[PDB]
Amino acid sequence: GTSQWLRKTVDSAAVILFSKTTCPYCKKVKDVLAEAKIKHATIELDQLSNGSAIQKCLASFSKIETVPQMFVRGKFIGDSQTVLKYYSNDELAGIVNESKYDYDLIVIGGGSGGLAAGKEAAKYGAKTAVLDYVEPTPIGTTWGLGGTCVNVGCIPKKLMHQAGLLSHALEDAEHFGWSLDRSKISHNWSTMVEGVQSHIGSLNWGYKVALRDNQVTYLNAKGRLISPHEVQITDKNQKVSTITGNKIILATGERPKYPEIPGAVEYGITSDDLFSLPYFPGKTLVIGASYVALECAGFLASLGGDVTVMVRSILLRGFDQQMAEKVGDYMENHGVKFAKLCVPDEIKQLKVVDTENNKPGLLLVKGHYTDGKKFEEEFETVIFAVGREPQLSKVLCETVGVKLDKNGRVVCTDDEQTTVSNVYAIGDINAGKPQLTPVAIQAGRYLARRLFAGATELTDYSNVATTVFTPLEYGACGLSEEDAIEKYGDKDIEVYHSNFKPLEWTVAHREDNVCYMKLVCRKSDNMRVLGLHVLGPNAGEITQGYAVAIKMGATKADFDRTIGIHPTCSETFTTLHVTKKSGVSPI
Amino acid sequence: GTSQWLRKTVDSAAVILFSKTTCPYCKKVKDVLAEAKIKHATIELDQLSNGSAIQKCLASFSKIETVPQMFVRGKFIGDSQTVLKYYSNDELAGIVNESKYDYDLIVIGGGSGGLAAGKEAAKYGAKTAVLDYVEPTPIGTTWGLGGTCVNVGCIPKKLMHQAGLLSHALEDAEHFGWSLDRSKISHNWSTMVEGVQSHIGSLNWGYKVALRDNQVTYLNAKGRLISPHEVQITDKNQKVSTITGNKIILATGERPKYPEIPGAVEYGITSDDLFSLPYFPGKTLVIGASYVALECAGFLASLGGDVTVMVRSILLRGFDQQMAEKVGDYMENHGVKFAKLCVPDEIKQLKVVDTENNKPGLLLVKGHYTDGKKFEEEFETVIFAVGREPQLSKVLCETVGVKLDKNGRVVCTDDEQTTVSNVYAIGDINAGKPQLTPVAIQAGRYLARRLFAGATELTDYSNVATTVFTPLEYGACGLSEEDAIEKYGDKDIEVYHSNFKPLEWTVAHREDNVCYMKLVCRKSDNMRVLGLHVLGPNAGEITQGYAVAIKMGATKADFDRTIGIHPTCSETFTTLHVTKKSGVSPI
Ligand SMILES: Cc1cc2nc3c(=O)[nH]c(=O)nc-3n(C[C@H](O)[C@H](O)[C@H](O)COP(=O)(O)OP(=O)(O)OC[C@H]3O[C@@H](n4cnc5c(N)ncnc54)[C@H](O)[C@@H]3O)c2cc1C
Ligand SMILES: Cc1cc2nc3c(=O)[nH]c(=O)nc-3n(C[C@H](O)[C@H](O)[C@H](O)COP(=O)(O)OP(=O)(O)OC[C@H]3O[C@@H](n4cnc5c(N)ncnc54)[C@H](O)[C@@H]3O)c2cc1C
Repeated sequence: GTSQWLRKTVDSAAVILFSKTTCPYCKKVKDVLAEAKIKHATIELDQLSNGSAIQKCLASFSKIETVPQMFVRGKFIGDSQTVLKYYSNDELAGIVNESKYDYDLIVIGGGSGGLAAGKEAAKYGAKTAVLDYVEPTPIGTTWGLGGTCVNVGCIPKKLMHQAGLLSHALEDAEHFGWSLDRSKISHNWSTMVEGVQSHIGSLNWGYKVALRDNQVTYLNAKGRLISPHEVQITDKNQKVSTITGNKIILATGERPKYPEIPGAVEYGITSDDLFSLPYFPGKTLVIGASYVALECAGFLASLGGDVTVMVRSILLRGFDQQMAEKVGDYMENHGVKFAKLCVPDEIKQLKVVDTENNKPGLLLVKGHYTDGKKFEEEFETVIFAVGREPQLSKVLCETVGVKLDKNGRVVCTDDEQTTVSNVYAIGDINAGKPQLTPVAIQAGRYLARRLFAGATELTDYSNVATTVFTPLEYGACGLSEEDAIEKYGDKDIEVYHSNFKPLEWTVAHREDNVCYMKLVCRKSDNMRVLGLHVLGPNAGEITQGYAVAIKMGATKADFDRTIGIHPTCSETFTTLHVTKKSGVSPI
Repeated sequence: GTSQWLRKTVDSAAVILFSKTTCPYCKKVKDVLAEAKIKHATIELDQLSNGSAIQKCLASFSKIETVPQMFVRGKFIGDSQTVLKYYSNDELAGIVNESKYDYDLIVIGGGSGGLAAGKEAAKYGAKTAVLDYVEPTPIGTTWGLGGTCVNVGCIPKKLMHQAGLLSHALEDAEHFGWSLDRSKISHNWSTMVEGVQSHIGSLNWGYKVALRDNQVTYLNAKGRLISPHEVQITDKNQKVSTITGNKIILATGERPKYPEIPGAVEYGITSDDLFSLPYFPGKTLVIGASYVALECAGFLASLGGDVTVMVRSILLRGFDQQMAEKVGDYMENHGVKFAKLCVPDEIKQLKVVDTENNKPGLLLVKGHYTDGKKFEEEFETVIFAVGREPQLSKVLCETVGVKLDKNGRVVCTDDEQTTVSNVYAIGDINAGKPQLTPVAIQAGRYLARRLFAGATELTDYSNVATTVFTPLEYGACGLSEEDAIEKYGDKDIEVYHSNFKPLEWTVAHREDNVCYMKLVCRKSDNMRVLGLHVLGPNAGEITQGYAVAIKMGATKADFDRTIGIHPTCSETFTTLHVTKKSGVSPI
């Protein structure tokens, strides 16, 4: 029980000190290590319920039961007199750096998960390398350190969403008494992109500085795992070499897919290209119906674009479909066109992009609906958002022995371990996990603590809240209504719902009865809240706090007994009373 | 136990049906009452754990143990055959309307609490009257039905706050690529006020329609409780009459105080006057430091005003004082001036308000600091925000026997009962309770259900969340840091905190390290979250959801195990790690 925890902690930690808060001899070692700038984990036995049991088991590794005890890479190094002997003899540095591998930890991938894992590991004295390489898109687009979210994901996406939201703010300002001539207002795409990219650049730079300041080795190199402990790296001069590592974290993420049709790769673009595009896309076709497709279509329309979304079947597959339809209805009522039950067959080039005068080209898109009928229309830009895929070398991962699933993602235990015992996987390539930035970050940080600081806490992947940053935002935590009904049966599900109107929308003359929220509850479990859903402004800020309560097992009664904050949109969750079964209107 | 619950329910309900969901004879009575449009409460005994015990005790009131049983104002009226005998004989209407008093419920006051209580009571067949009268301010300002929040409180305040926030949005829009000439943009106060007042008018109208549609008698009359069951009303022709009621709810609220100095009443105004003021206040002095003082000063400055706040001692007394200082620092850095440790002595008139050309007057304010030094400066408008007070006739409430405290507020039990057994008090006049609109609404609705539908649930007044809508908003739920330390001692309090920067502020070039959040936790109680505090945009939307988790007893570990939504401000609450005791910088 505790002896198997101690065994795992001793074997895996790079540099660890077993201590007690009140222990002058422990402080002597702590001060020596701090003066030597030797980073390490510290476990204060007096603060653990099984502290006394741990102190006894330590003798199985050191032949002593006292504190302090210092370990390096699985080996007891000494008590205080011994550590200080190494110190005063200029021997300690060599002792604590001795290793069978080049690194304690090699992270392949410098994105959300990998940077979090590598920084956290270094905190405990793990000798750490982070590898990051950004393979250029088909048109040649590349970017700096930080991964998908920082460079071509959440960060630029939400900044362009804000630019789009500011359009409504300009409209609203007049109703609130501001005098501005909107005949004269227009949007400049390249000025926005320059501001977005300046911020991204500050993040690229910040991550580099952070790795330096934590003594992490950053290699701008492509990595390949060729055996359980061997990573082959290729640098930008195409020099190939091998580095070894005790633990390996795979954190390589995904990249956009293209449909297998003529012209897609040559003439279309993806979200990878959009966020640094030097020209305004112009009349744009977005192919796909994911949150990325709808988010990008949404802000392009708000920035003055002529935008069409081509939808194969449904919107936001995997999300609550009542909410998805309300998201789409708002977009269609606010300037976004939809080509329904339609797929593309080929992209034909009519004009080449004019890179010197910074203007888009022109394309002919041919496709068809499922009545067999044809689709044919011209667009300046075609954006594919038809899913993302991992890029793992299946033949290579096989020969190392890392098991992948149908889709090319890594099959992991609940502590992120692959089928190779020293190799772990985090983030978007971890099969079955929500593909979100804070998930990758929590997984990587928590994994690093287990590996190098004796922690036991696992990442909890259930009831992870999300927000779709469409023109009217959609936040959710927990089950869709249809998923709850499938699990438990319609007679065991109660749904409370209401429309609402933000107070800000009254003077602005925006819509009554578009914003909407519901709670999906389980009758036979004290009206447990299984899922929360809100369509409205600032939906991510609304949703976040409730995710804590849902993780704690909130019931409808817990929402009712809480008092609202007035005036807010969120307070409507504390006074819901109309049930769907009652048939009463939610207006 | 259950017999005393039944006794109380039978005695207090106006019209109540004891039933079981599966009971054709109950449905026969239900359909008759619905066809007769007789409103009533219904208790389905099969849905109560003590249902069988209740069914037996009913024989103590009716001599029968079966369902259905119908009661009116404490008297068993009959089983199904009997009710249907009354129906087919055109006798039922007279039966269910027979009463010793004119009304089952008289509500004195038509604001947040009173309207909620009166509407909810009528739902269960209580014959209900709501009295509302708005005594004019010293300069003659009056308004319609709905109370303080609707007319001169949360609603207009937050709409003018939004007008102020739109100023920053105009500035931000340029950085996000919008081209607008801000040399040419200005704000028109009267256009804003017209829009705000149009919305308020729609609310006045809506409440009137709602009372009509619920068959509540609305009297625009001043009410006085002259004996436990007698309310003297004075209508707008000054006709005096008396109405009687079984239960009385006092819900009369508060009005602004004036300092006892020469010129205050004659020449200054309060928040009652501000929200319909026909002229822009101009150069304004706000006397006071409450949330009302700072909210009003904040939006007046953002709308182009020259604004000074005169502070006797501290800001936001009763709120967390670290947060209060951060609120004030932001205001002082964004255009609001403060006269510190200063009080007024007299207001002198230099120019009369020009009502015909809609322009303010001019005033001379004389005051002093606590070094004895003098204050003397001219202002166009002087707004007092030095607290609010109940307006109850202490001599009258005494002779009826309703006990008041030091401050003139009503001393109530935990079920809102006064010292007179049929008289209750809700909202701002209920001593010791948080003076907020959703508190008054919950108290009134929950009271109405206990009185007329057999409910037992009490209003929970603990950990009620709040938000101060200053230019940078401040949301809070639970204890201030200083209150937690006083209760439990510094060694038992841990505070986790962080600065943050909204992503929206990056491209807009707004401040690093002004937005701020902290969690005040109790070490010896599993790091229980005692108080949550956030300074930032949309602070009310951020805070609300956490209030559910805090009511459920959230710990720091419950916050940590929850995954953030990215990118949001709120997600920072899920990754806090810097403690104040550590001394580490929260930047
Ligand atoms: C348009 C878009 C919008 C999004 N919006 C949100 C949002 O709003 N909120 C949210 O939570 N999530 C959002 N996401 C998802 C979020 O971006 C991902 O969940 C997150 O980036 C995954 O983190 P990761 O560490 O697994 O992978 P990544 O961030 O993709 O990092 C992987 C890194 O490893 C590099 N790499 C790949 N192979 C190698 C190799 N052999 N050697 C070295 N380096 C390699 C990759 O080039 C990359 O830099 C969005 C995604 C997209 C595409
Ligand atoms: C500037 C300001 C801003 C505020 N902002 C917020 C906020 O943002 N969020 C929040 O939760 N709270 C806010 N409040 C507080 C909120 O307005 C009060 O908590 C709420 O209005 C109290 O409700 P009530 O029913 O007790 O009293 P009221 O709403 O004041 O209603 C009492 C009614 O009874 C009338 N009346 C008085 N005497 C009689 C009589 N003898 N006969 C008949 N009628 C009578 C009164 O004129 C009034 O109409 C604010 C208050 C102010 C002044």
